[PDB]
Amino acid sequence: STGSATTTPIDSLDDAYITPVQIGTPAQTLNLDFDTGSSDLWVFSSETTASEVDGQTIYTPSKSTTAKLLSGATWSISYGDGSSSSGDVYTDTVSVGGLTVTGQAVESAKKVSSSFTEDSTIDGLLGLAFSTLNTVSPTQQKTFFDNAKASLDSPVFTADLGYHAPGTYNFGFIDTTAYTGSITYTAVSTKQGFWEWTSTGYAVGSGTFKSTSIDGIADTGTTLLYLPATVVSAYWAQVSGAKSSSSVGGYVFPCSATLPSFTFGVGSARIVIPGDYIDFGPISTGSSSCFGGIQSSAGIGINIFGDVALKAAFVVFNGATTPTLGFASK
Ligand SMILES: COc1ccnc(NN)n1
Repeated sequence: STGSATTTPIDSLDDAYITPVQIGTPAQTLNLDFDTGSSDLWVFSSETTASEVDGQTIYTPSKSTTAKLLSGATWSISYGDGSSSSGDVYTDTVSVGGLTVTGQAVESAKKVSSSFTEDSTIDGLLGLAFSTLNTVSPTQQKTFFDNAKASLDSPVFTADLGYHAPGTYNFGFIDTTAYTGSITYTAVSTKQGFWEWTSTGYAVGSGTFKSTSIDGIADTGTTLLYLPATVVSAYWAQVSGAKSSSSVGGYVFPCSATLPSFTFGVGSARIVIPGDYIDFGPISTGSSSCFGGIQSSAGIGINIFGDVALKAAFVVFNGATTPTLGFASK
């Protein structure tokens, strides 16, 4: 089997992407944030505290003839941006782009933090990291991909995120028309539960490539590219007037600037992020200070190849017995 679904930016600056997901019988379609940095499929629901729902589409398990309470199971998750959610668990039929999994754990939110309530465009998350990170207790549950894997034509999924435009998540096949050149594959460590890999270096604009190992994660659920402070300083030094602002929370730059590209290495291959991809717009409406798309990871503990980086590539998440990542230009 295969599946293919379009993913659409939630807003004008690609803060996140939403993909329609069919849950239950008859189908209830929710728009979920596919997140290769986490491993829970959770949804706003008829159980979510009413004051914490503001415009989201909810899953109502009592209206699904295939829903079953997973007795005793609870979940609770916190994300790198400080947001969180928690609740109980049903199993139900879940379909993405024509690919169907029966008995998928659908984690129903009883509580969500304010940032979720305040974002009416995201109805939940669909985790695509390794199932070792799934938070369901006392019986850990498998991700949608883990459940689908054995049925897929090939045990892979691909992320093809658009810049200010829709893109595609495919399951079970590589679309050889979706990229240019060749796909360069690179080793993955699953020891932290992430799609963790080592970039071979970087360049700023037309500058020379610096060969240096940068361990980080391929994370579709993170908006920005978070890299070591040395790398980030080297980038923003090429933008007149750019500076790190503690009050704003990162590097800002004059909105009048033209940003240089940023290149990252994948083995001997190179992925070029155009400068425009690094612009996240005025820090507040009407400001002439703009919030940068490359930020320091120093306070995180891990480097994160988020959407800024991934949207410059066609990315293969190869879930074979020994997982690997592939990157191609497009
Ligand atoms: C994409 O993250 C952020 C954070 C803060 N400000 C902005 N854009 N003005 N983007």
